[PDB]
Amino acid sequence: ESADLRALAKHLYDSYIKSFPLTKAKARAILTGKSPFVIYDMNSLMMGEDKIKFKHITPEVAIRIFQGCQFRSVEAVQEITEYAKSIPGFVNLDLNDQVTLLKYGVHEIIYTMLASLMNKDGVLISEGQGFMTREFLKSLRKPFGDFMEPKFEFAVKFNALELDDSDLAIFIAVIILSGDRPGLLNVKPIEDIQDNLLQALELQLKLNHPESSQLFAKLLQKMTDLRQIVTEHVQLLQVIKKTETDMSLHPLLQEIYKD
Amino acid sequence: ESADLRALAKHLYDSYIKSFPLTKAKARAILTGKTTDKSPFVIYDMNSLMMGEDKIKEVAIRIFQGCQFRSVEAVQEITEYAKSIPGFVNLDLNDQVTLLKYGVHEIIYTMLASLMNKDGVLISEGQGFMTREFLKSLRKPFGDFMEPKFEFAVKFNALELDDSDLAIFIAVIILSGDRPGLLNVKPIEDIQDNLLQALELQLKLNHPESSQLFAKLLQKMTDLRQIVTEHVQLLQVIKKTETDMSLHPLLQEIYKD
Repeated sequence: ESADLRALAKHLYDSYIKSFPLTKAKARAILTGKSPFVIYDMNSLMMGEDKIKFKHITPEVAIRIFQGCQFRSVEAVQEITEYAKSIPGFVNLDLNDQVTLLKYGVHEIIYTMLASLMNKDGVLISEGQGFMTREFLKSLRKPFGDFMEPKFEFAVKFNALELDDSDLAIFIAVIILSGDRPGLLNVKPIEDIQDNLLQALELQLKLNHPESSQLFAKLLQKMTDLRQIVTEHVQLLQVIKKTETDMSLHPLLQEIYKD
Repeated sequence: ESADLRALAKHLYDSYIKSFPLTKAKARAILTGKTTDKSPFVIYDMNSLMMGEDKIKEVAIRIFQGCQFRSVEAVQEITEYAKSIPGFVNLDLNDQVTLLKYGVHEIIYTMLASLMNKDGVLISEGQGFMTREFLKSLRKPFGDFMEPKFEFAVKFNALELDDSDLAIFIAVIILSGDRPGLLNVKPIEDIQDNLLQALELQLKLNHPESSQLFAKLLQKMTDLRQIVTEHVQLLQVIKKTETDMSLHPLLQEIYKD
């Protein structure tokens, strides 16, 4: 029923508004038209640490930036976890499956929502008070210099689809309820829910983007690009964790950012 | 107009039959035990392999080079099919070559699923059947060659696509505007968008109770890309450790990254 699909869409939208403080609408306002403090080079970074109250700085710069990304990532996990619970049927799932879905889903969602905070020039940080430039991020040591660059490449393509929060809310739900995650015990109710969400996304896009032919298909294809980015991120993150990170980190901190 | 999309589906299915001698329909009739087709000789060990080599036509290398010869033939078929996709031959030639370069492997493993069950794979135009176990037991490098293809095939075959569906899906894959080094993405994307429309409708008409088959089919792209990457990096091993082994020019040129 159309009405029920529209109902699901509104429920998801409202839940997303509650779960995610910095929405695409808000991000887009900051980027185009207070105003963000820009970090373009070394001197601006250090000044940025004075002006902005970073929560991650624990008395090299490349590591400090990376830890900042880790801090935010861990915050995002909790926002996503809360959003998941609002999705009709999620909480009724086997508890191991819930964990499994979030375990493998959060990375894809992080980069989807990061795209909201990005343009081709840089990324909003610290609740949109900051803006770290893309160029500045590129010009870091060989490990960390290629960290965020494939996220920007993804974001530029993704943002060209010009989705809104109401679209993204349904898209994110679809990602979470993916029946193909390893270790799942009961795929039936997972795919039944995703079916329902996919139907709602379809209608949402048709109503919200009537001129954009096969936006649905295009959005589904981007999910493939997300999984590609995530596999590439993870393998890079193994080098980092093993090589340079666990050398400079406190044991407890390693536990928090164990991933 | 959905009538235009049906005509397109008809066109593509027709070109697929003409381009690909061994369809899924034929493959299934062989694998099931249907009387439209005949039974295959089964290779499950060194002995059967050797006996099979008599009837049908280092063991691990000889198998590998046979599979590579078949990949060459597949590339030829896929190239012929691509030319039939409306708009394709009108693209910049460099783009044509780039689309085939990255497209063929995703297609090869897609259509290889048609020849597979959980137990093994048809070979030599359906005359043979090589077991999964046998393939998995080969010398260390060549052992985990085919395993990921089977794992993909098991899940991909769960969709229960027929050839008509595959024809359009294969077309979608070729016309990917996200391939590295494309000169004109917009013309490619416009073709793919019409193909996607045609696929959508095809799956709704042909599989009317299979809910969100369209969305599920597109999600299988992830699995496809993974197979490719594993295969590529497996071939690098063979190049370093087996400097005696030749590689067909067509395949070299595809693998060139």
